[PDB]
Amino acid sequence: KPEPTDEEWELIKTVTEAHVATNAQGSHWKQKRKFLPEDIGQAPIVNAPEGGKVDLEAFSHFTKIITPAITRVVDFAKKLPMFCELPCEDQIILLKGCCMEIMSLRAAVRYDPESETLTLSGEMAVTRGQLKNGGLGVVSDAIFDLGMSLSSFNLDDTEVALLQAVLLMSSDRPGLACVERIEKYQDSFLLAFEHYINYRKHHVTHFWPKLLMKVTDLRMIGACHASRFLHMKVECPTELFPPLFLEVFE
Ligand SMILES: CC(C)c1cc(Oc2c(Br)cc(CCC(=O)O)cc2Br)ccc1O
Repeated sequence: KPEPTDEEWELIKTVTEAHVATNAQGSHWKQKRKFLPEDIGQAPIVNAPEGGKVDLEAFSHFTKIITPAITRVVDFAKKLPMFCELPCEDQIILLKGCCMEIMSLRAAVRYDPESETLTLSGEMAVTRGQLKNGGLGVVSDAIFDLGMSLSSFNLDDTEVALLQAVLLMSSDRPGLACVERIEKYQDSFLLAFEHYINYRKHHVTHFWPKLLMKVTDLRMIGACHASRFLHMKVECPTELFPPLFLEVFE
């Protein structure tokens, strides 16, 4: 079980700092978080079918905080030398492809079993129902279940940062030009990640294989969100969609 090489530590230091600098965690979330009033997302008539409707008030609060979150994903990627050297067209495709995947991971690692909330951008704590009714539908359930599941992993900033890099460098996104180059970058991240894991010595058998399953869960959330986005455009007024929100998931 090899630990990271000297070159891998350099990479690790790079991605970790990149993540830390864009994860909005200077003044830790547990203390900074405000709980979205229970009133918001609350259905007035219990017996009216939920169907695929969207709570527009909840939706409004979410699109308000989502833009600065989207920008942090971009800044994260833009702090990686490998990414920066990719053609702009590929950069765009990779960002549109992993944006939700990374934001969902960042929210999932901030799951709180006490209140049963996910803390978004380390500032707004929301419940399963709020995020569900507010527009995500079952994707909210997926993110919360993932959050619950990660709680025992004890993932540090390096491991979260590495997961983000792996998702960022996905050569299977439709339309990519530098497929080979992107895959090579992912392999380098994957390898450095596996070695960091061995170095960490987590007390759990097959931790690496299990971590990889979480990446798969995030890929599913990402794609499922693309679908839920189309529904939002149909259920919500065009005015509640910020230009950045549209540009990234268009
Ligand atoms: C607008 C609709 C409901 C909507 C909501 C939505 O919820 C989130 C998540 Br899962 C994470 C973060 C940031 C986490 C962070 O970076 O700390 C912010 C937000 Br608003 C994601 C996509 C989407 O289309």
